This record gives sequence, C-alpha cells and structure tokens, in this order.
Amino acid sequence: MAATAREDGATGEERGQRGCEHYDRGCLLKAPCCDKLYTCRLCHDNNEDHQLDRFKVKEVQCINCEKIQHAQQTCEECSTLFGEYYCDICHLFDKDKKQYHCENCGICRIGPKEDFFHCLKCNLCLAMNLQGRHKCI
Ligand SMILES: [Zn+2]
Ligand SMILES: [Zn+2]
Ligand SMILES: [Zn+2]
Ligand SMILES: [Zn+2]
Ligand SMILES: [Zn+2]
Ligand SMILES: [Zn+2]
Repeated sequence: MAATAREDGATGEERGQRGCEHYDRGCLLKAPCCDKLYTCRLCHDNNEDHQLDRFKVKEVQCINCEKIQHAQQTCEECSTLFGEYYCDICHLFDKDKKQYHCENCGICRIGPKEDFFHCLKCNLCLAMNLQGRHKCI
C-alpha cells in the first residue's frame, strides 16, 4: 500500500489557465515551424528566433485538456468552445467582439463594423469619422 512514499506533499507549479491579453480563446495556434503551442503569432515570435504566420499554422490545441487537433472551433474530445467567432483562412478562433471577415481585405480582426467600413477602391477598412478621407489612388 501507499506507506513507503515519503514524497507526500504539494506542488506550486504555476501555469497560464487559458486565453491571452491579445485573444480570449480556449486554444493555442500550433506552429508547424517548431510544433509549438501559442495563442498569438507575436507571443510565439517573442520566444522564437523565427516568425509565426496566420496562414502557415494548420493545427491548434485545446487549453482545457491540452488535446492536439487540426484548426477547428471545438475540441471534439471535451466539448471546449475555443471562441464565439471562427475562421480557418485567418486561423483565428476567439470571442466575437463586433469583428467581421471583410472579403477585399481577405481577413477578420476585432473591428466593430458600426465604427469600421471598407473604403471602396483603396483595399483598406477605416473609421466612420475618417469617412474615407484619402488620396485613394
Ligand atoms: Zn498573446
Ligand atoms: Zn515556430
Ligand atoms: Zn479539450
Ligand atoms: Zn477571417
Ligand atoms: Zn475591408
Ligand atoms: Zn480611401
């Protein structure tokens, strides 16, 4: 029986629970460049000598169990919803904070459409106060 262990006690090994300041998600981007797990491309870039790109990543993990899977919205294993908003091309799964996948910009990013519109013949998305005030050539 357990009566010869002697190493009986507690561990104080602190670790990040879920999400990040950059993206509130229950997943980490698995970078195939080093098979490593980071919420953000810049949170990868800080630790690594090389860059993560949001088209190069293919897989993700679920921070709520650590199960490795392909880039999907839910952990089929423990039903972990990675975010409200999902998008495979941009490889972002996080909370919907009024964000929109613009067709001409070809991406989505945390951007309230009530404040942000696409300036036509410009390929950019600006604020309603800006009104598209550019040299749009
Ligand atoms: Zn981050
Ligand atoms: Zn890497
Ligand atoms: Zn899971
Ligand atoms: Zn997108
Ligand atoms: Zn746009
Ligand atoms: Zn413009």
